[PDB]
Amino acid sequence: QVENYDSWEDLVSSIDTIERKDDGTLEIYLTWKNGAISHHPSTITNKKCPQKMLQFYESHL
Amino acid sequence: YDSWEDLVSSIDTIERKDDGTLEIYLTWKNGAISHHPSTITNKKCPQKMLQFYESHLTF
Repeated sequence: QVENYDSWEDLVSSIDTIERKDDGTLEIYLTWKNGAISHHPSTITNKKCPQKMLQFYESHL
Repeated sequence: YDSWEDLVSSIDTIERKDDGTLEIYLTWKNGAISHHPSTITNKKCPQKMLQFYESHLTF
């Protein structure tokens, strides 16, 4: 049933920077369409807005 | 539409064509190998693509 889990594609404005943490995880810093800014684990952003993440990686190759 | 997520084993390499497009080389769970434009793999198997980019991160 669930695959409509990618609900952040239309809420995010852009992916800004990425950083690696001590536990070896990646932290994603992004900006929302309302102007707000925040950071989240890549294991979350990959599932909520995968196409936004892919565009970021290609312009950074 | 990602009907390839469960059929693809891994993404192996990528090449930036002359016209600027990206060509993706991959391996299927049945052992075969093939290449396809990134516009196809991005929508058919996005999670496999993201795994490749994360392992290809040197900052």
